[PDB]
Amino acid sequence: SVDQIRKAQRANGPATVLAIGTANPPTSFYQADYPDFYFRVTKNQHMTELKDKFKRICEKTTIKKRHLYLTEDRLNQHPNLLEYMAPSLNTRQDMLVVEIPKLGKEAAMKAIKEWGQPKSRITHLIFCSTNGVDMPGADYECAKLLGLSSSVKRVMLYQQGCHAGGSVLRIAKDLAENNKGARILTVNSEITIGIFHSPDETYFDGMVGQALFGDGASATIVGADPDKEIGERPIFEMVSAAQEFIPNSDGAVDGHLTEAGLVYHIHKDVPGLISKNIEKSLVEASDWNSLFWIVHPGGPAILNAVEAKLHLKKEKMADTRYVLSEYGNMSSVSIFFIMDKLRKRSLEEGKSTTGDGFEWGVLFGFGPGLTVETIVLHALQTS
Amino acid sequence: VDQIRKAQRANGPATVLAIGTANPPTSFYQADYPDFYFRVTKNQHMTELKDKFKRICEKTTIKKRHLYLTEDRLNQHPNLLEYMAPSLNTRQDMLVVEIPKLGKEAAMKAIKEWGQPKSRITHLIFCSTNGVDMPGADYECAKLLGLSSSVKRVMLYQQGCHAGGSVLRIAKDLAENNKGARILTVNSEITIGIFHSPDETYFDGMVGQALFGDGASATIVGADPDKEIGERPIFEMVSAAQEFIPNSDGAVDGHLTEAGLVYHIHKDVPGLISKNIEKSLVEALNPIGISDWNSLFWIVHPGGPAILNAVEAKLHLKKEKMADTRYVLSEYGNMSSVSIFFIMDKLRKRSLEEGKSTTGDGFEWGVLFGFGPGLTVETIVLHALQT
Ligand SMILES: [Cl-]
Ligand SMILES: [Cl-]
Repeated sequence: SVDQIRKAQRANGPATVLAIGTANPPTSFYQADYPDFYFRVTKNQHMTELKDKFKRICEKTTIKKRHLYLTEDRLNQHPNLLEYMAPSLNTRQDMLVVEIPKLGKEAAMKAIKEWGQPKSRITHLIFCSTNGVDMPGADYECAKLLGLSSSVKRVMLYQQGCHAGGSVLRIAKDLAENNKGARILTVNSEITIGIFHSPDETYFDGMVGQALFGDGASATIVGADPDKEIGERPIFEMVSAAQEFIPNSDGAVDGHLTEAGLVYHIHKDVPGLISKNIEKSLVEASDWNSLFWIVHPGGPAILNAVEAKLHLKKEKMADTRYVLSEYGNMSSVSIFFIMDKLRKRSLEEGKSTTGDGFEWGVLFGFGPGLTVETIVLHALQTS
Repeated sequence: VDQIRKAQRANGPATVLAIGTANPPTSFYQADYPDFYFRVTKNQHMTELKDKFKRICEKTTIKKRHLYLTEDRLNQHPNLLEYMAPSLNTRQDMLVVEIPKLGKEAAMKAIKEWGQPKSRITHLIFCSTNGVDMPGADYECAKLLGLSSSVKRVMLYQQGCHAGGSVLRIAKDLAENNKGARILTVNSEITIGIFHSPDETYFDGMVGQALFGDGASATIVGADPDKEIGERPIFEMVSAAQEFIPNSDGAVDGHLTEAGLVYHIHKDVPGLISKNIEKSLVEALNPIGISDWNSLFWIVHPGGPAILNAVEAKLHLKKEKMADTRYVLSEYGNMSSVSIFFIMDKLRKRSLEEGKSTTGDGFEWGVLFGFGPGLTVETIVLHALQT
């Protein structure tokens, strides 16, 4: 009878995205003014040559705006954040354990409101955050703040990196497709409390990270067997979710949790390693310009290397480069912002499908490994 | 797309096809642990403190634990022997190396029993409380094992002791939703991140120092097993549920600090778990009800003798139900998420040694329990197989 339960318990259709909600800390910092803010709060305005070096770094990110939790006052009250390598892991944990679930709940409510169904029908919760490891984790805190059922099956993804956007979706695919009537709440929340560092004396990776990473949170509802009779509208259908690590790049992008916070390292072979090894996962998963693209905006060098290797016209990266410009690199949250804009803009423009008129698409995540997450999406009609 | 969905979907239930376990070689017996634990921490003088710790070690009903932190190891890193001193950088330097390596040991064993080459492994779920790193231990263990570049990895960090059932619950969906999928689970719990020095006050750490032991586990989970190639089904997973007991998030804490993992375990945890065990029972058994909890076999996470007795009492379980659980607790201590895997392997092996009709002590249906911070209760209904 266990094989009878197996069919009575599984869903039938592919996992579909039923709703998307986003959030960001209120304070926005314009990239053209961040270097002047960054060197002031650290009390390094006298380092003119280092300040103009950090300006040029921020100019070349193509980022125009970023939302950050760490305001000038928060840094003023926690001086250990402004010391280069002083022990500040505890003071970082103190803000992160509280704010990670809070910003996540903020984005989760927007997704739930759009979805429109009662919270009781949420059966799973996938919470993803790079920073703020705690026991119990943010998956429990967010479920507690949202008021979900005690029976919510939770998955807590800590310290994964920027690729975890595709990971969350790849996990939600199996949970939603394998369980009849399941409605998976995904929550990605990234706040740069754990990676903030002061100006550099041989740590410009932080400067490269200070100029690139921004704060934000995202949430989706993923479920199979969408039900229009109640008002469920599927946005995209997930067709396949793959993951591979770039063989020779264990140290290309690494992150080590220390007593002075998270110390990251991003080498300059990442664009070359991705571009040279991106076509493999694509052929396994066709004319590249006949697809819509949701690429993780890890940086403009990565975007150009991907855009050049696949011979994509600028049109394909518009949604991606818009998110990078208006929010920066938000780690695993970024691809949800891009997906959200693509589908809203397609629904607004009256396109033939939710994927900018195209029927097939590809979503990318890039992170430590180097890890590449590749998800094949199926756009759906606009009413 | 709906045709791609049906064609890439597995048929039967997720099945455990192999189990492999591993521990750090150096064994430490509980009666001798106070003499050792107080010598390495330069506290041989504290006779009353050492006797107080003996009492706690005796109440654990543990006979021996396999620990990585030996006398030579703790002397290589004296900052671990320092109570609440900066040692996360030191702890991580040992965790990022050992967590994968110890996981690799158990992994190879399960792959040896499995009989298939590591070429057919499609997913790797790695779980470990300590040693958060980027890329994670899931990647390092995939690299040490030489797994496929395209393995779909899941990295569970800082979860707690229930995470053993969380792994299987995840493995259940990955194996059943993908035809041909072979999921490698790897749990690796080493007390490097939780090791602390004797403090007469810190009752939680004294409990944790006398309760937690090092160990690694690994299983092969997959649906639609191929008997002709050498795959032997052990247990079939029927239902995987999770629950958090309301208003109990302060009972079991866990804060990663600059001095390592600072955990708290309060004495109402036994009571808290026993009062709400039936709620997780009824939910996991979906619509099925049980008029006698002894009509099933049991795999309970041995968080401690007080929790085992309360669960056994609440459910009125026969002593034979906790035998495999109390054996693992006795022989290895609390290995966090790893412990239930030792119990499952003890159950299926002991069942075959006695010639039981099923791999679950002659009983067809069984329940697996994980307990952790939340309070979180992982409940998994298991199906046993014949001969
Ligand atoms: Cl469900
Ligand atoms: Cl697969």
